[PDB]
Amino acid sequence: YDADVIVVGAGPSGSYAAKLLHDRGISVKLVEAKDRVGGRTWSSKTEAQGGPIDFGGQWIGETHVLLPELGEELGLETVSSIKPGNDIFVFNGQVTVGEEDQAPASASWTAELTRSFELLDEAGARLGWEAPWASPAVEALDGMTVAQWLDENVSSDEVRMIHEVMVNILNGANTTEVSMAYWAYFVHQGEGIESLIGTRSGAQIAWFVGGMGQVTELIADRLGDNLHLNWPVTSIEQQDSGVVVSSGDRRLTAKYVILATPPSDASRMIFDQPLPAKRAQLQARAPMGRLAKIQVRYRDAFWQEENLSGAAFVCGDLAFWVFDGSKPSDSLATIVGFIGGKHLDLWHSFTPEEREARFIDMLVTNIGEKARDTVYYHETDWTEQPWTGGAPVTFMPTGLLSSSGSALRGSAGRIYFAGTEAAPMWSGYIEGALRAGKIAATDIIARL
Amino acid sequence: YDADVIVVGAGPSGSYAAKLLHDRGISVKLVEAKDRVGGRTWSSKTEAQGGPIDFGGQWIGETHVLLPELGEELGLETVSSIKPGNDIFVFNGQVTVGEEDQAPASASWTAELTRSFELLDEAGARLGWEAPWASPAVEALDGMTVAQWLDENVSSDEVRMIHEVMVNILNGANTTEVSMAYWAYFVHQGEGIESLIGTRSGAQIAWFVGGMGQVTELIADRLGDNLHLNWPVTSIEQQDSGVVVSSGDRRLTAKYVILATPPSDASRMIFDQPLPAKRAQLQARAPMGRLAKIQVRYRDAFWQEENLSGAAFVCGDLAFWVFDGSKPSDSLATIVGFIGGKHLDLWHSFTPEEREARFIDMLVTNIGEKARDTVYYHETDWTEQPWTGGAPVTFMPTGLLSSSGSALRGSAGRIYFAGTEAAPMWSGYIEGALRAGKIAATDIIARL
Ligand SMILES: Cc1cc2nc3c(=O)[nH]c(=O)nc-3n(C[C@H](O)[C@H](O)[C@H](O)COP(=O)(O)OP(=O)(O)OC[C@H]3O[C@@H](n4cnc5c(N)ncnc54)[C@H](O)[C@@H]3O)c2cc1C
Ligand SMILES: Cc1cc2nc3c(=O)[nH]c(=O)nc-3n(C[C@H](O)[C@H](O)[C@H](O)COP(=O)(O)OP(=O)(O)OC[C@H]3O[C@@H](n4cnc5c(N)ncnc54)[C@H](O)[C@@H]3O)c2cc1C
Repeated sequence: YDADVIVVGAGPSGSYAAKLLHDRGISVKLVEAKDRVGGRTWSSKTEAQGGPIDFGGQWIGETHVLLPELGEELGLETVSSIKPGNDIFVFNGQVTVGEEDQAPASASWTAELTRSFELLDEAGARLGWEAPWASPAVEALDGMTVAQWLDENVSSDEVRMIHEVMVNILNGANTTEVSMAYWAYFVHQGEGIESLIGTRSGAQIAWFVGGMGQVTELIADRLGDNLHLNWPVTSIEQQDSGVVVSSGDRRLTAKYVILATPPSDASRMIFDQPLPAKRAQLQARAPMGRLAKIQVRYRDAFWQEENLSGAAFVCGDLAFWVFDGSKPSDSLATIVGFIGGKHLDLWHSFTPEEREARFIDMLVTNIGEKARDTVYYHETDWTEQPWTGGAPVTFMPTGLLSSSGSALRGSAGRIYFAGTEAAPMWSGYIEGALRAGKIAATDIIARL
Repeated sequence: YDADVIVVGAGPSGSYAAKLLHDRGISVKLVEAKDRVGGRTWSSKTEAQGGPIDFGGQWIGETHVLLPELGEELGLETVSSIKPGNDIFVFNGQVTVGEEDQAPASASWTAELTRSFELLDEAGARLGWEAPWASPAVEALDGMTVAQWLDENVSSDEVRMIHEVMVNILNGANTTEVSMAYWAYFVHQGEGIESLIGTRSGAQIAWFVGGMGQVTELIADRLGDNLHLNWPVTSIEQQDSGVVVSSGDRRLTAKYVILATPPSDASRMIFDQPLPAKRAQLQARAPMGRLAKIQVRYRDAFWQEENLSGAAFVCGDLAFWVFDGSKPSDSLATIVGFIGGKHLDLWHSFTPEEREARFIDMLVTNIGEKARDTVYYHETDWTEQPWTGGAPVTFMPTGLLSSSGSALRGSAGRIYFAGTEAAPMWSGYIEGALRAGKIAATDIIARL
């Protein structure tokens, strides 16, 4: 054998699984398709004026345990993402100012928003994170779309617009595309909707100074020539005695394989023998969402003069989730905008010059005319990255979670499923990637 | 350049495009991932006792033009598939005998079945075959499943069960999985439901003696070393003056490429530069169905003694579409059964021996105790074939046809989309594969 274990994919999940194996002195190879590690995490200390920038995922949550622990182990510093001032809600170009991070008690829609979150959380609780595919509630929820559930359960146009931007960003998909069962499950296993839409709480509370890309890069440094970049896995062969992992004519042999890729990217690989039917259907039918991350930098955080946090739920035909991404040690202030799903479909119909003009028009509504005085502007389109299907997460259409969801976790013979989609909680997030890597590495260390 | 054109995929569509280019004197290479040509067509003259057998698609339709013309050009003989006698309808093990190929006027559900076919045909005509993604009716139908359409349009259990077997076989997918827009479009562009479910009419009227695999095999012979087998395309690079098609380290260069694969199988390839957004989303999100084709042979066609055609709609938890697949030149009689979608998910939970036992028990209901005296039994599971996503066809979940469906046809720069899914009519069928290949080859001939 070339190694005891081959890990396929050097995102946070595969990188962490390889780190845990290498730390125990188990022989491991980490193979990665791209010319870099990080997967959906990606940062540069030098490419953007004003300081490090994260092109992919960057927020650390308040309940995350493995991510801050690994940050400490790799010698990274965290900084708070929390901003003072009022968040805003924008509906078709019209601004409602929040009260800190709360919808204003005076708005007609605030009471129904709270009710709509309890309904969504209740649907999630009926499925659970442990075995949603086996829930007596899953058949009915998995035969309908989020759009259909919203038609049945939400009256207020404002409440419906907030739910639409949340799904189009948090799943990168239209409410007409995503199973309500998958959405309800996804939100519950992220500790509920208020957790995932936190602007200063829940999933969004901190950053690593120097960028999130450092997590995988500092692991790659520990692994040395056990990491192979530019090594796209084309086929995986299971034998009685081990596994053969191929990239074209290049072959590596091992006792076990950890597949640390999204199900949709695993579908590109040829398996002999064929994977279990539920897993093969999961890989073919659970696509990635679509998201773009747009970042603008300014000489200073001028919105703080108006007691604006910079955080905004921008709803309508071109919907965004907007944050202040500034670190105290940066040289410039940063606004980060996300656009996904059906809103990104419209964005894709525009020229690059039209997109930048529309983005800056949107910011002028949120933070005023100083938003035109940009020092830097950048878009990362996560539908155009090779061997990454999309962003931020995998989603499922009707019928899949209830028929095939159990194949998100565990193993098939000598192939162990990692990647964030395999995590029992925090699937979709870096914390889930680490949890899924830890489970696969832990189970293989017991088999060795 | 290695050739003017590289054609990717040696199913009927690619094979036919390569043939048309070669016949016009245009230099062409045909590259195929598998160790054989044919794709979803696949036959053997010698592997099965009693005569040639088709593991993949085999029926020729009464309106098909290119397919009978090509068979004639390649020197193949056609024979009628039409069988005399009564078809049957089976509901959870209870037989209703038809009147030839008709539901009996005396059955409580026959009038409702005819009404339901008119409602389905009327939904498809609102979308049309030319540009269903542009129909005013498409967004509403594309946001709901076939199962939800059935809940609104169909009352009787028997009628609902017939529609469920039709979708699970003709799209290889559950009614809760398939967009009603997609299904309605698919059926319309196949000349309507009665055309696609014909047992002795419409899409099912003839066969090629010797097997449908002979079409691609005889084209392969004509192409000689212009065909490369075991040549899975891993990347396609578009340049100013041509394209580079790669299989690992192996490279071919041409002026133009014909992609003659299903969208889902095209998603495996890495494109530099990235395809148009609609096309990239289509390839990622239009999966293939799941189908198995089960064939049993007997000393004679004993069901004819009971004035049974051998054709049956077997409905319920384990649903099949059954035919007499006997040719006069065969030395045994053949029964052919299809199982797909959610019925095939249940079948997959059984062992190979449980499946054979259950299939023979099912045939005993349809044609009596002599069905136990098998001479030959074979299953082709079209979810276990490398570089074919499934069978019989590509399907779409909610949201896709209305957002991205236009990307089924045409071209992106020097890359021309073929494969049956690109056909303006008879998409899903061999006739469609030939039509799409003809359109791609004709447009490239004009460009050169
Ligand atoms: C714009 C954006 C914003 C996000 N925001 C956050 C956030 O703030 N906080 C958070 O926690 N999460 C966030 N996420 C999600 C987070 O990035 C992912 O959950 C996490 O990266 C998943 O890690 P992973 O290792 O499971 O998969 P990935 O990061 O997707 O890594 C998979 C790896 O597998 C490789 N691979 C694929 N196919 C092959 C093959 N055939 N051979 C070999 N290698 C292959 C890929 O190239 C890739 O490197 C965000 C994502 C994006 C893109
Ligand atoms: C069980 C079954 C029953 C059917 N019944 C009928 C019927 O009776 N009549 C009928 O008209 N239709 C029928 N069909 C459908 C019919 O078989 C298909 O419509 C037809 O074969 C489509 O032809 P195609 O060339 O578009 O695609 P395919 O036949 O799918 O061929 C695509 C080819 O591309 C190759 N390929 C994929 N990826 C790559 C890559 N990366 N590099 C290189 N090559 C690649 C594949 O290996 C394959 O050979 C049936 C299908 C099945 C499976």
